[PDB]
Amino acid sequence: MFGAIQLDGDGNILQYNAAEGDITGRDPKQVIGKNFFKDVAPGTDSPEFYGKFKEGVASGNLNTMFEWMIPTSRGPTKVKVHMKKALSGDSYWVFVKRVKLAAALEHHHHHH
Repeated sequence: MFGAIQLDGDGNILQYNAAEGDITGRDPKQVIGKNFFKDVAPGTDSPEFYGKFKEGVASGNLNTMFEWMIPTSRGPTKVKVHMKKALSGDSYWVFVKRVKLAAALEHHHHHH
C-alpha cells in the first residue's frame, strides 16, 4: 500500500492518490474520509509516528522523514515515510514508498 495521501489538521484522508502504479482498480472512497491511523494504519498509532504528526501541527510545519515498518501481504515490511505540511499551511501530505536504498547523497565514490 504505497501512495500519496492528503491529511488535514485532524488527520482525515481528504484525498488518496496511489503511486508507483498503473492500474486503478482500487476503490479510493474506501479511504476517503477515514483517518490514516483510524484503519488505514492501526499499527502506526504510536507517538513516534502519529504523535509526531500531531506535534508538528502545533507548530504549523509538520516535517518528518524516516522509515517505518507496516503490515503487508507478505507480512511486515520497512518503508520510507515522509510527512510535510502543504503549502497552504492547512494540511499535510504523506509519502510512503518502498525502502530500496533510494536515499544516498554521498560526496564521492571509488575513493582512493
